[PDB]
Formats: sequence, structure tokens, C-alpha cells
Amino acid sequence: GDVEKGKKIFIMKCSQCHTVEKGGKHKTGPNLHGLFGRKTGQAPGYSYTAANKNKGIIWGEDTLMEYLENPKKYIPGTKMIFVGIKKKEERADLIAYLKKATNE
Ligand code: HEC
Repeated sequence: GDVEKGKKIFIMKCSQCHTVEKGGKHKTGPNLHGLFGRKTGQAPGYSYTAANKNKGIIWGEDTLMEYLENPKKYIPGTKMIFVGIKKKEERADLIAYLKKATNE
């Protein structure tokens, strides 16, 4: 995926509710640093729904591609109110940005 295009998607559609940087602040949604390879609902110091806490999957490319297409479908009961990203290539670019940004 294209990381720079993914960054612009992140800023436009996600940054209102999320930061990605290490030690970044929780906002409406959790800081996302360290997301990849982690269970759902584990960002330290964020108060999640039971749904997000209990989903019981591990975040990676496959699971983020599905979630970000339709969040409430993948995690019914979620308090992330976001319609989703329809285009596969947009999700892929965003996920590539996230894979870099949330690890560095
Ligand atoms: C834009 C496309 C994005 C991306 C990539 C993410 N979000 Fe959100 N998000 C929000 C809230 C309140 C939560 C917690 C939900 C709950 O507890 O039920 C989330 C959660 C996530 C996750 C899961 C994190 C985990 O640790 O399991 C992920 C991967 C995620 N978000 C990515 C709130 C918002 C928004 C508020 C209006 C918006 C906009 C977005 N999120 C957008 C995005």
C-alpha cells in the first residue's frame, strides 16, 4: 500500500478521534500506537465498550481490512461511529500508513 496516501486518509477520516504516535493522547477514540499484533481493546488507559473488549481477535492486515470496511458490522455494540471506507485500495493504503505509524 501507499503510505503517504494512507496518511492523508488517516488525517481526513480518523485523526478527529485518534492519534498514532507513541505516548499519544486518547481522544474520542484510543491512541493506536502498538496496534498490530495486539488483541482488541488493549490500549492502556482507554475505557472501551464491552464489545470492543470482548471481540477477541488480533489486529493485523486482514482484520483491519474487514473492520475498516464496516466497523459496526465487525464489532456490533462498538461506540466507534464511523461509516467505514468502501474502496479496497483506500483501506490498503490506510492500513500501510497505520502499519508504519503505529510502530515507529
Ligand atoms: C479512520 C478510518 C479510523 C481508523 C483507522 C480507526 N478509527 Fe476508531 N474508534 C473510535 C472509538 C470511540 C473507538 C473505541 C470503540 C469502542 O470501545 O467500542 C475506536 C476504536 C478503534 C479501533 C480499535 C482499537 C482497539 O484497541 O481495539 C481501531 C483499530 C480504530 N478505531 C481505527 C472512534 C472513532 C471516530 C469517532 C468519531 C472515528 C472518526 C474513527 N474512530 C475513525 C477511525
